[PDB]
Amino acid sequence: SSGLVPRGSHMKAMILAAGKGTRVRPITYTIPKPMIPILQKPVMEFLVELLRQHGFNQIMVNVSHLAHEIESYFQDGQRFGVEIAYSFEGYIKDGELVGKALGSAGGIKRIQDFNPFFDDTFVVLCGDALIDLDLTAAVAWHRQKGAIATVVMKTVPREDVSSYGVVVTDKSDRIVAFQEKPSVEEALSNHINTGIYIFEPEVIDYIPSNQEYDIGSQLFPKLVEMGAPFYGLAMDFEWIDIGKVPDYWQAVRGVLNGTIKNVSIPGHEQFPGIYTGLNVAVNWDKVTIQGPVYIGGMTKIEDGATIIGPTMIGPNCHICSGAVVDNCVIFEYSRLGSDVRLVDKLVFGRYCVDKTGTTIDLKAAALDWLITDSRQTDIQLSPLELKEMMS
Amino acid sequence: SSGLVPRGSHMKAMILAAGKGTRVRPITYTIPKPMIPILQKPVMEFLVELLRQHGFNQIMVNVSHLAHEIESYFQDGQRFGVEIAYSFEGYIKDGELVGKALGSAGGIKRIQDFNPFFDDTFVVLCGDALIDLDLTAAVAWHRQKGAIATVVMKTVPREDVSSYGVVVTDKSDRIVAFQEKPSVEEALSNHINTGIYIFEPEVIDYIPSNQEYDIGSQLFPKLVEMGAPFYGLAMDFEWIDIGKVPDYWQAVRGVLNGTIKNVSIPGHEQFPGIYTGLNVAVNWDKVTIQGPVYIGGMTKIEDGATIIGPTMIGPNCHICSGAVVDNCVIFEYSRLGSDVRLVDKLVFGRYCVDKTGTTIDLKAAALDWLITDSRQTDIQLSPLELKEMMS
Amino acid sequence: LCGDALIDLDLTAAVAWHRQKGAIATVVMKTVPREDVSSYGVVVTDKSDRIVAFQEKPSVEEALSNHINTGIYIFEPEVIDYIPSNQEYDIGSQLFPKLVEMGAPFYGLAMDFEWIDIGKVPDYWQAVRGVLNGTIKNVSIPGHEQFPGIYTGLNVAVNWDKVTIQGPVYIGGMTKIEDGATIIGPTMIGPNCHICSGAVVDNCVIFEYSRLGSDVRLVDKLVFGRYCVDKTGTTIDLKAAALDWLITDSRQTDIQLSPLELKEMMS
Repeated sequence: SSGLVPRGSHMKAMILAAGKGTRVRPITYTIPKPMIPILQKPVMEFLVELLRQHGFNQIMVNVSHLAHEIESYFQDGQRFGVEIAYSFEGYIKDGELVGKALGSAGGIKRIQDFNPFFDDTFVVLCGDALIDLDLTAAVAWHRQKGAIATVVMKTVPREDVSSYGVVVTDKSDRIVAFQEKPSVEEALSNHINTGIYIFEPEVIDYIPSNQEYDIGSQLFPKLVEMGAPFYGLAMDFEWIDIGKVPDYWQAVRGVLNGTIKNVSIPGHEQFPGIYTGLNVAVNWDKVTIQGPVYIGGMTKIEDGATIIGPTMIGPNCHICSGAVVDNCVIFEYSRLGSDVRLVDKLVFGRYCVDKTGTTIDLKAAALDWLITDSRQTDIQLSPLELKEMMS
Repeated sequence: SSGLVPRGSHMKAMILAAGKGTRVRPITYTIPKPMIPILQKPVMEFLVELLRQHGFNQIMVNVSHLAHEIESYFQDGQRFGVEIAYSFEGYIKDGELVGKALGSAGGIKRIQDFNPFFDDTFVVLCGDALIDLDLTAAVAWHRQKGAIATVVMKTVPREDVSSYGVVVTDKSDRIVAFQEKPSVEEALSNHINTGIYIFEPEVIDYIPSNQEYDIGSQLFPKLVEMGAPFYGLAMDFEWIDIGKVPDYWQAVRGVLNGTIKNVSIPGHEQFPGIYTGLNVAVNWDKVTIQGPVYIGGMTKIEDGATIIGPTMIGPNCHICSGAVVDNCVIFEYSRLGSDVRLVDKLVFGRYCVDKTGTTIDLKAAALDWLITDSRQTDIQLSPLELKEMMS
Repeated sequence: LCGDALIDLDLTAAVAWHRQKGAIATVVMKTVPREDVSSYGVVVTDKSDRIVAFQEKPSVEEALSNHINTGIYIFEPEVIDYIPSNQEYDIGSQLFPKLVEMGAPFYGLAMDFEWIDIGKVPDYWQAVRGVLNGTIKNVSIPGHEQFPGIYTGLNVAVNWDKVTIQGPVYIGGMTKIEDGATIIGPTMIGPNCHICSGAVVDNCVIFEYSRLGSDVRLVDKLVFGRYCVDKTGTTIDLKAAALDWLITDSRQTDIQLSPLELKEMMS
């Protein structure tokens, strides 16, 4: 036979996918911050398919919170045309698996300290925000300047500078100062850290071993003081940062409207703007469905229902008669009983979140006579009828 | 816009993937009988990619045991170029999700009774055995005879007729009698039911509603008595039936040998017959690795180890010094301590199964000083040293 | 001041020192040897005693001075403005860099004082022994001193003739030390313990409700309920190791037998 190159493509990369996702709770209780499905494709799949588009087919992934959800879906990565390995950040005690995140920078140090893996310029990018940057251009941009670290920057409005870490660059495009969540007047620029860095293997020396260590709050201050070739790139690119739960509610609708352009819509278009799954049990005559609406497969929409888009209704749902769905996001296995009117809501299993962040526990409020898991054979009846059953 | 055909391809199919998998325990405790990875690709992916090869892109899947493992990996099926919907077989009580399988035939009845979905010839096939049949040929075979149901048959040795249901056909290739697990002398033929049926929508009438109902023990006896066009096809095709746990141990090795031909091997070939994952921490000089061997990524093989193929070592493993792996299958996150010799064994998390079916609970035997989960930071020491720590 | 390290600094002195200096923030610093700069954050001050540079856990070559942040700060209510609301924010890694860059009256003081930083479990094992020895001076030892260096709790069932106790040792109340035991100080044995006959405790820290069976020799160990930690950080899970025939909770009425007797009961 032959012992060929292990070089493969030699363009390596790493997605950061170990975060708890506390800002997206209650969704991050059972699904990590990646793997959160935009309609059906997970957020991380967009990033992997983007790194493949740009030759970054040797992918490292660090995981901690809900690791099994990430490693089960991607695995080694044959089906995505890439190679994926996993660095688990934690340790076991009493048979149970405890998550112990090492930080954005510390997780990279564990990988190199385990075995020297990053040997040429590598892209690192948070796996909780889908992007469409032209990588083979930004990576080629810090090559002529010889940067040891490069932050790609998006321009946010003058008011939203208090949500991200601010990046200040001079006329050499060299980073000189940082600003974590400063006010509108306090901020010095309107260029934000998008969590999309391009590092040269040598930067991993400045990160200490056996320590939790963050990129923007520890490593990047470390790099500004020592005067390293720390540079910043910008310009327009699609950036969907799911910060809190309402931001995910906005993103799904945006794909249904078309204000998010590059994202595909599943199913086939049964009617203009109305995408159905497979075997949708619906009687189109006796229902009022107003696009754009996606209805997952094996979903039953009883006669006399009202669904007004942009609305996603996950697979295996049941929309009872006389229900009104107005501009909502419904996840899989949901049962909307008769005489319910959901407007600007996101239903996730047993949780009901509105557009402001308020989270309702449908089970702990006996409201599952109104919104329950569709898999119950007990047709759950209302306190009105609980009265008339005995009283 | 336009209201085009929902016909898409109109060749529909269904994988049966609701079984508990009791014959594959302890593997089926956390992974269903599908989704069981042959190296890295799951068994069900082979079937889906085969139905796509033959135009069956509208796929229905019934699930019950460990449903979330199936529906998380495939979802609607965009990435596999098909459409997939799920029929859940169970019902909830006390907030917990209970699996209530409806049978091989009963699960089909639930789908049609929910909403009429099967409208033209449909292929049904158990999702616990990878196959490579030329579908567009077998489906075209019962078309000229007008069969309402057709069983595809594999020829097993004269001795193994006691493991499957036997199919007896006359000279019209018409099925006349069945035989569930008969002895070598008792069996009338050596043609077995492979769980690969091709049915015409009309057969679903003979299945009763709101009833658990099996295909081979109830529906097929029903079809022989009433004298329906019940026919049988045969001829050579690759059929890997994972019956019990040792059969899965044999299959992984067979792919490593080459006695299973059509299955690919992950990683790239670092050395002839030695496939490594991504970032394998190994010192090839001071180890004795004998192909064929697959080593998942982020696996550490300490100096002085011995791995003799055909052996799979899952990702994120740790082979301590002085360990000897001889013809074994190792799953992800396993730690083989020093002075361990595994020969003809399958290690699955905390379980150690040999080639005969014996299952050892490594945790409940204090043997995790020898084989433990690789994620423990406590280097677990032996009863010899537990003595010398106090005594 | 961080509540994970006992101190004896005279506050009315350091607080009065930056009061006369007009500091908006003041770090109290201990002077460690030239080698220990890699364990704690180093503080660099000018001649005004103003902090000018920081160094988080640097080696001897990186470190410029030998003054470390001991986690004993004295703040003016104006420094709380520099901390953002509804945000996680650290003092030494974020607020103090914030103070050096913005050029605030940020000062650093250095005073001699006992500083016991309980970092990891071995540091607590070392600290308890140090209090028993006297290398930690300001801390008293409880109970009353029965013999020089031998402090007993209340109603300690021990027969002093038939035991080998070498001070300094503290024995919590309601602890029974059977005849023929060996306790070698500095050793703490918490209340309600049971030292079976023929046991040997050598320079260990024992917590409450502990039963040290016969034929045990603990040297440089810390026993806390069901965990056995040595002076290096190694932790043994006594429950998951069937070792409760040797070290168990003293409240067990079932006298736990050894693999020797478990054999000879059946086999």
